[PDB]
Amino acid sequence: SMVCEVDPELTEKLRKFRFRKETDNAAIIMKVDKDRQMVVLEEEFQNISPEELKMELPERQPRFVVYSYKYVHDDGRVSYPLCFIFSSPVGCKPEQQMMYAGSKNRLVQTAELTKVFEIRTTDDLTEAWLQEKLSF
Repeated sequence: SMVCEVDPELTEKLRKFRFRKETDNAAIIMKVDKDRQMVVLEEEFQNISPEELKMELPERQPRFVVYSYKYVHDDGRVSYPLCFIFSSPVGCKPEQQMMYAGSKNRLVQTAELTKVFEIRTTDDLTEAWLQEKLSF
């Protein structure tokens, strides 16, 4: 049994996030607790830029993220798409990545987000990258 359970309190938070009316760029960063075999909250930010988010993530361990991004378009229109990001850095321990890989689908299906992105370096997480990924 490698697949982790999801903390019930974290499940409530993710469920609330799906349809949130708040406009601030909130991020929920989640990790595996290897001992509990449980995906848990690590930290949550009320309002964080893609660069700031990039800076929080560990460079050499995996994390799951849900993120709200305020997207101001060329023409002034504003949208707030949400996405799920699996930070799976090349260089993480294979056993570590594997544990995260095995719980990703469960957590995605719990968050119920359809925009699911995987980055193999935290360098990739930029405003330009998000805008490309989020536009359709």
